[PDB]
Amino acid sequence: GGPSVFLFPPKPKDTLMISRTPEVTCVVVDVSHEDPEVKFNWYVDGVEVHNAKTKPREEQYNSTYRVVSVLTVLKQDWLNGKEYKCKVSNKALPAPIEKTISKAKGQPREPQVYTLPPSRDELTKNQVSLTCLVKGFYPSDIAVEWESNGQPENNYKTTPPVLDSDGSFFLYSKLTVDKSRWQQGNVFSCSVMHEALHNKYTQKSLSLSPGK
Amino acid sequence: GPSVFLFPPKPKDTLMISRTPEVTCVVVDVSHEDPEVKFNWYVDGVEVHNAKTKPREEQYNSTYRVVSVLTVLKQDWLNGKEYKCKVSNKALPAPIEKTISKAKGQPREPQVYTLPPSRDELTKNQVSLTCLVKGFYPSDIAVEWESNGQPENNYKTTPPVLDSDGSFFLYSKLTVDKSRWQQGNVFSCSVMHEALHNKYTQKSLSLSP
Repeated sequence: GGPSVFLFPPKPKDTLMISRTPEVTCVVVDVSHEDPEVKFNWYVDGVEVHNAKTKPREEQYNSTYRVVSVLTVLKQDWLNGKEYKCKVSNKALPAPIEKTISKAKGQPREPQVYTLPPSRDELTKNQVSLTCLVKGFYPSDIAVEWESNGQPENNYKTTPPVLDSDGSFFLYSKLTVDKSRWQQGNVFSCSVMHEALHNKYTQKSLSLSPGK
Repeated sequence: GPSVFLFPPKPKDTLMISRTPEVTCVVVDVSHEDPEVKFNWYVDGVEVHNAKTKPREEQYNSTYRVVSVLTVLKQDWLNGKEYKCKVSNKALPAPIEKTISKAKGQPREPQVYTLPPSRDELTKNQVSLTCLVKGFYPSDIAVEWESNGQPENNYKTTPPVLDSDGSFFLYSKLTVDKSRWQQGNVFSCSVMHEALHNKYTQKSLSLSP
């Protein structure tokens, strides 16, 4: 068998928020007791860098060590499609293993962001479903959040990004509210943030203010 | 051994009156040098064998792959029976194992609402009709759109998401020319699921005053 490697993207939000700290995480699992010593080499765009903070060789419950490496990463670099390569070496593995990871290749595409009121059929229930459609973004990396009057709303769910037919991605996120809350016309709002949005953030609202 | 992979039947195949629900056991990483794979299937640990093994297939990097298929009664799956594929090959260590069956627990019936394009999305030359299916369990479901009882082709359905009450939801997006929205054509989200009365419901959607 032998040691194997995994390369982990930064979180989209890290990637797009003005002070957050984007990281790439290269992990080795199955690192033997007999040959426990592991070498990390990091490359940015084929060229070696040296700023990754390696972490205390943690031992596991099945006779195995796992060591993690965390290169800190400049938002511009990521959004610019640098490639990040993890090179792991073990005394007990013929050649060393390589993982490379980057943002997805292609022209970014701007999300359209439409909020949707719940069915006319659905009013009778005592909970309601507030719908946020996001379509035509590229790449699939995004973050969606709901709120009302400058406060988070934590009863929502978003599907994963779905590969549309014109090559782009759409996705829905559903926030569920006690129906009263929608009787009283509390404005609710869908705050999406993506790389190809201007200011990488837009947000849309909804209440039902009908008749006059 | 190497790898082995059990695979459920498609929702649709199990909810529709005369489909053939089958289960699939792909073996991947079989070596040219010794292949000749065996297969022993069991429903609830018993023994029948209405199963016919695909003759061995092909490669891409000098590596084989085998498959087999067992036709299955649409009630046995729905009632819960467990299904095992004992791929019975020497190669490396010993006989491999995989199990599969339906999600256990009480079928809950799909809420189904059609949502109409937003005021805004109307400044485009294609529009999107939404179909929300929520509150169902288990996740095996199937969704289609239609007009004049002829199927709509340009749509995409999200996979099922675990909601906060242990149920699923998914949305389905049908995408039409803004023009067809105008005329007043009716479009049908057509959902199939075991907890549905008749394993089928459908909602109409139109431009209403």
